[PDB]
Amino acid sequence: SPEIMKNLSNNFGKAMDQCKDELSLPDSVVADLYNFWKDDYVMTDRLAGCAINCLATKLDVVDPDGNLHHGNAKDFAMKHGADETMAQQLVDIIHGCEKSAPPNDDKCMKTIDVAMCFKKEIHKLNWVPNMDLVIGEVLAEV
Repeated sequence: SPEIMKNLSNNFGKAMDQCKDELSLPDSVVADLYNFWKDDYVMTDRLAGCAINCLATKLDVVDPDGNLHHGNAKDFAMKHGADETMAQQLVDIIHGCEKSAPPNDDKCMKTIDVAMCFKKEIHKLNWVPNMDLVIGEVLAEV
């Protein structure tokens, strides 16, 4: 859905060069990252996955002393972009797929194993009919 497809970092766009430096994104990644064509490929590079939550996270979102900013990052997402129900659909995959993920050490790539594990899950659900959010805004003048 376009809801969560509206990326916070894309909306912000406050500092491109400083997000570029912060992750030390190689030219190959940040370039492919800017691919505006909706190819819909598999997220293979950690620097891409990380850059998705780079703008609004490097702005301000640290729960603890600097590192391990888990709470505020999820709290920030629930207050801006995804409602609590969507974040709660993600957290479940995050915890289970990351826990069941192979011990291949790449801090940002693990987050990809869970991310793709989520669209895998939603794809297994596949057939889900919507109730249609029909809202009749009755504006009665005079």
